[PDB]
Amino acid sequence: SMSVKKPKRDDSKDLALCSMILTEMETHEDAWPFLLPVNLKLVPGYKKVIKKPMDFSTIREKLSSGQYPNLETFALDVRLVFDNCETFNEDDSDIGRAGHNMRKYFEKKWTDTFK
Repeated sequence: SMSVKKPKRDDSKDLALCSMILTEMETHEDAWPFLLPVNLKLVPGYKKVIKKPMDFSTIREKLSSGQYPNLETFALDVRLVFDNCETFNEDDSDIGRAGHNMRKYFEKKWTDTFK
């Protein structure tokens, strides 16, 4: 509350560490469905159904331009990519399986780096 603060957690390396995580997601072999924005002209249903599209290239540009206020807003966008994928793709499809694998990979790196 006013003039009463918990001890200051060091956040000075968060930007660099989120960039390292994002590089590791970019270079994973199962990243291919997620590297670029879904083409809304060419994929029927996507525009109406997925209210907030997100992809790794869009996260990279937001990261690089100071559009994440803290490390939690960065994790929310990464998770959005996988939540969108599960909304639109069957579990038993190449893209459906890719999304599950990448979400697993991300959540471990996240815990090991920050928790």
